[PDB]
Amino acid sequence: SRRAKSVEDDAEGHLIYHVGDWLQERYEIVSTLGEGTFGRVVQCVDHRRGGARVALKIIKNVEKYKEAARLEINVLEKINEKDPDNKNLCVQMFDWFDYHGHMCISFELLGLSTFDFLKDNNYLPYPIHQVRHMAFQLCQAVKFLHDNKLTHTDLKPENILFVNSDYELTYNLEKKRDERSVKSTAVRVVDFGSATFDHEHHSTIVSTRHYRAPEVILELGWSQPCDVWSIGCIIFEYYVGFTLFQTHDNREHLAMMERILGPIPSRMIRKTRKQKYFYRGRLDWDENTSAGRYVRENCKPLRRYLTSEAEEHHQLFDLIESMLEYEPAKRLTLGEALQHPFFARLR
Ligand SMILES: CNc1nc(NCc2ncccn2)c2c(-c3ccc4ncccc4c3)c[nH]c2n1
Repeated sequence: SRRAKSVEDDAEGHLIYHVGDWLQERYEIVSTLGEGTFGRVVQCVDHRRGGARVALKIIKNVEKYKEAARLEINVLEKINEKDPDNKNLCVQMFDWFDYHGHMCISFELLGLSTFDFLKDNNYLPYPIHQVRHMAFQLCQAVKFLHDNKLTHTDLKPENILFVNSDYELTYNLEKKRDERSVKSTAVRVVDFGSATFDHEHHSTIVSTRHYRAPEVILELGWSQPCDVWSIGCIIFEYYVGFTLFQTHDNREHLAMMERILGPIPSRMIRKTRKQKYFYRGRLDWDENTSAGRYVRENCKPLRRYLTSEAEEHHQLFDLIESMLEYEPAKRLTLGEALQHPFFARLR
């Protein structure tokens, strides 16, 4: 899979390595599990612990991503300190080191992302019982971070991995097709390179677009509650199998929000420094442009996404709504979220 795509695709910063290579006379590379902006994640055998398998994030040699990693490490240090028993539901770091100039970090081996599984299943949504379990663990995992003055900032299905993504095959007679279904819905949360402590500096722009919260877009300053926005977007995505906010433009994104959730409140509209997006207390957006038609055509009021009318489904959307409250101050906290009716069945 490590084919050069272009003349611009030199091994720029990329570590030169081949399967079989040994790192620090300990870690033998077996496969490449993924790629990213930061570099690569490979599967390794830990020969110093009886051949257990691990995942090894290997960072490019570029100063931008080196610093991100430094921050990722020290967060994970802080995390293993506050919970040496590793029941938190965030991923577990084991080790970290330099090799040939590139930083490496050693995590427990997990399965595919909730995204990947979903994509590999033709976006066939998760059944509600699994949505509940995944949502629960997601909220637990992040509550933990919030309790310790942390915000993740970049939650999304790519950063929520299954412990074990082994799956049962069930053909559908009722609808004619193949349909997977994961055995164990246990998950863990990964990627702490962007995660931020309350006292540290806050980057102006923070989540992955589709999961980004209005306070961020409007540059009103953010903190713990923007994680919750993202979580709501994720939980929605799990229920219907596609992204709530499929756009790449702030104005359009704000439009979609309005269409889906109702109008943006005025406090936010006066108090933002991004006044280009508004006019006389409303979003400066024409619904009859082709953009305007696209928005109205391809998304709709939140509750029109409900399939069944069973009580448990209504509890889900109660939860989602509360999580997608426009004002961070009023938006549901994860404490409050874990107590919600929807989750009563667990605890
Ligand atoms: C399939 N087994 C597995 N895979 C993993 N990574 C899959 C992957 N990562 C990045 C890009 C593409 N694919 C991991 C990680 C880990 C650590 C850091 C991360 N940082 C940002 C994004 C994801 C990350 C995943 C921990 N345990 C794992 N087990």
